[PDB]
Amino acid sequence: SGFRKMAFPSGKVEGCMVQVTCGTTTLNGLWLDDVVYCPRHVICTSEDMLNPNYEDLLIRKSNHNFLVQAGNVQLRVIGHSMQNCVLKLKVDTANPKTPKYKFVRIQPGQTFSVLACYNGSPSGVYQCAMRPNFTIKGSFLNGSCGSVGFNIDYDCVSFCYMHHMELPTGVHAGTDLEGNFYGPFVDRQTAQAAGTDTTITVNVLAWLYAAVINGDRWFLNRFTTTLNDFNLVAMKYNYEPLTQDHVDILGPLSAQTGIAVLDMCASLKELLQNGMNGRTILGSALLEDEFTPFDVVRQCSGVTFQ
Amino acid sequence: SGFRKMAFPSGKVEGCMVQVTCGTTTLNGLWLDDVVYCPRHVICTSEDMLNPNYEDLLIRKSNHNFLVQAGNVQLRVIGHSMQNCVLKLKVDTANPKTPKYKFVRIQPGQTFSVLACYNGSPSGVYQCAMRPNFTIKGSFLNGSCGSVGFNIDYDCVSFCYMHHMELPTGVHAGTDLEGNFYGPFVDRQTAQAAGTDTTITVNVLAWLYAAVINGDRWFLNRFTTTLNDFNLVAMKYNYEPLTQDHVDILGPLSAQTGIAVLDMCASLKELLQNGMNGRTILGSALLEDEFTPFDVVRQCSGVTFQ
Ligand SMILES: *[C@H](O)[C@H](C[C@@H]1CCNC1=O)NC(=O)[C@H](CC(=C)C)NC(=O)[C@@H](NC(=O)OCc1ccccc1)C(C)C
Ligand SMILES: *[C@H](O)[C@H](C[C@@H]1CCNC1=O)NC(=O)[C@H](CC(=C)C)NC(=O)[C@@H](NC(=O)OCc1ccccc1)C(C)C
Repeated sequence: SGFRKMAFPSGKVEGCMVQVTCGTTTLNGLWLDDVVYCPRHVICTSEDMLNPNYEDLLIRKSNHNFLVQAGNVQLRVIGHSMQNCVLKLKVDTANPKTPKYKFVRIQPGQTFSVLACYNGSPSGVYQCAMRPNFTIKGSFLNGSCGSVGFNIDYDCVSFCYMHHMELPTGVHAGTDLEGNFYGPFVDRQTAQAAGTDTTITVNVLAWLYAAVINGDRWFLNRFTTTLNDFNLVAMKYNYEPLTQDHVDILGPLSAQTGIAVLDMCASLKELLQNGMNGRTILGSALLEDEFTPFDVVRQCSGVTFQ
Repeated sequence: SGFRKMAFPSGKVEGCMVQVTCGTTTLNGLWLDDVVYCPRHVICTSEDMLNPNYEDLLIRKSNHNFLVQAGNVQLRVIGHSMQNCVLKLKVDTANPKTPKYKFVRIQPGQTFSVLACYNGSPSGVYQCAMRPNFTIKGSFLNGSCGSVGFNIDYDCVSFCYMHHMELPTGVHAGTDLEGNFYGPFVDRQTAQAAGTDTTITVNVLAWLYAAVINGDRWFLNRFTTTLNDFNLVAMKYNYEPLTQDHVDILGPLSAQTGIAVLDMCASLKELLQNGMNGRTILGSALLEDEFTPFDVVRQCSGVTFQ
């Protein structure tokens, strides 16, 4: 037993990370087959950030401007193209460590692992969620751009995020691997606003089931509620609406623990209205919302990968 | 910015993980050079757990009893020996993915990354700390034994933990890689007791500095304290004593933020005596103690590895 915020093993992604340097900007790229993917703002100097024209900057670049570097070995760039907010650098060598992969776009409320990199070298791995406002609460310092987020499903890496920028509240914004931003953000350093966030209700319920599976039961009761009456409380506490689909998705956890979904909703209502009264749940004094129902099932049945 | 519980990239360890099956027990092993390391209780059936004699069981075993399996490839065991609570299986093939490594034993209060594995396949990676009572609060299901904990320092993997068992409070116990248990635990399934734990004071202070670096300042004050007066409060709240060595170790973080260590102690005193009053620090409503001063510096300066 136990419950931890657990990332996927990162080896498959480590073998794809390279360093991309152009001008005086250095950042990370993702090397799959004979293409290196990276944030297009690499073609920008410090005076460029404030109002850039990326098509302008890119026609003025040439292949030899891009210094791509895989560990020690130099990668010769033989072509370049822009796709939305990502740059695709064609190199003359296919990455022999290329995993089975897919480019997927995730939904707010879903989780993924981030491999934080600097100068093409991995620094650390952690888990997070795409927030309802399309930001992520990451840990990124300057030079981390081009680090990616991903999920793994047996042997296949589903890349879902590439890091581009930090917003004023210290949260982070980026694109899918087709270069399309998550949320209403642009890769310019003009004033931009994260937007009001909400708590991911279905994930909080999943985590309450994780707690019951692990022996925390003090928040349980036999009050029950209707879905409509629960959603009235959700709205008041800035939680998102729970749908019948969410209830269905929680079915297996409900079946495992013998606690009906609407009964767990009544527990969450009381926790919202009363607080935790100095107690903890899975070592937290807050209601945690960055574990999906899949994350709970995965961790409490021991699914593996390779 | 941001602050996450961040593990080391796990690729170097993934390439060492194998499956060890003997009798009807299956667990994980660590394949370095031509040796596979695994918990010696693999030589035990279910009736053996309750009072085993491992020297008895091991002389009755032979090499062909041990089924070692690296992904798909079969590893021929050519010798076996016991070292404390670990088994060393000599195989006829050296692991070509063997990293630079060391076997280190860590101190309570130190952190490491765990690569949780089942059937020799990595499932997830997470960070934790060795508790003052020599347990770890892990996430381990049945079949996870032989999973290892580690730190990485540039290219060198320092293995510090191998998983053996779960105690009744849902915490975990294991050995260093020389097979010596952390704490007063034995690999028998007789009743065993975790022992009263304490909070790792120096780590809490490190995390408060992480918070200031990241813009949480509401808990700061200009009350100050002496080391002796702080330790009187520590003892009352079941915190461990802060030493002058701990103060010295916090020096760089103190210098970076301009907050004297003893001033941060006065903040922690007020947090202990008053609570957090509905506020959070780095997204937690509890005082977090599983980040070392090194973990904070590493994450807030961006140190990498390969
Ligand atoms: C790429 O390595 C970095 C990563 C960034 C540095 C610190 N933490 C991070 O995640 N990305 C950038 O430097 C980008 C460049 C870009 C194309 C926008 N710039 C930023 O992240 C700045 N953010 C920003 O300009 O957001 C909009 C804004 C909001 C308020 C005032 C002005 C601009 C950030 C470094 C200030
Ligand atoms: C190896 O894969 C497992 C991992 C274990 C299973 C569930 N979570 C885990 O971490 N380890 C074991 O099965 C060991 C075997 C051993 C050599 C002791 N057994 C346990 O972990 C049991 N723990 C135990 O017996 O602790 C002492 C104790 C305490 C109270 C009453 C009886 C015994 C556990 C599965 C019950």
